Amino acid sequence: EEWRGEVVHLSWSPRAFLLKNFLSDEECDYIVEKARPKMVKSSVVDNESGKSVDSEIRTSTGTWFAKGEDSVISKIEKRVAQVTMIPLENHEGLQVLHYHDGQKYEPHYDYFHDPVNAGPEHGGQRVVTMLMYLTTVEEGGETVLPNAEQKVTGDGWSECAKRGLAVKPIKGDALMFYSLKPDGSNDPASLHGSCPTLKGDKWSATKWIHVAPIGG
Ligand SMILES: O=C(O)c1ccnc(C(=O)O)c1
Ligand SMILES: [Zn+2]
Ligand SMILES: [Zn+2]
Repeated sequence: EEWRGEVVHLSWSPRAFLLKNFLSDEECDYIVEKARPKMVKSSVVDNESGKSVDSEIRTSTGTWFAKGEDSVISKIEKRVAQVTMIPLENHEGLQVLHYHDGQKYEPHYDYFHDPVNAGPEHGGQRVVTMLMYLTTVEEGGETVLPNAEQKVTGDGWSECAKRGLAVKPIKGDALMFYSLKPDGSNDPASLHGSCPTLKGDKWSATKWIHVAPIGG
């Protein structure tokens, strides 16, 4: 339910907020261990040939959990609803990803479902995304926002990260960022990616949250 913790304001363009210690270590491990045997390489069906091929855009492995999948996930899902102030009926289920060994997600918008996403196709417009880091990544793996106002600088950031505002994955933290402005218009500043993971293993769980109930 209701969560009490440190929020770091990252940006107004796009609106981005870092929720410190949003998940416990135990919850992070639970999701990773539940997801692990289910992970498959990110793939899309190539239109021309009509064949399944590895995505060149999201090169992680991936899976999904249904909203309300089980009790432990359900609890987190209610917490996500509380901090975003948007009811559960508008939330997709968890998208779990694992990147390592150079794997990335090229910058894109979360405005709509993408064929690369594991799980069902949900029509509808996302307003907000929550990205929950399930592991701490030693090198690379930053979530980068290239159209943000203030780029990150200095040693300790991957070259990819220095192309925008960037967030280092730290176990238990969650990045909340808005794809739409408060008036429902698109925010082009919400372009975001996952910089290649260079050392370690990046596990993340994404919650995509719509302006209106999913389906139903
Ligand atoms: O894992 C990430 O950092 C990331 C970056 C951009 N997009 C997503 C997503 O799942 O939408 C996840
Ligand atoms: Zn995204
Ligand atoms: Zn690995």
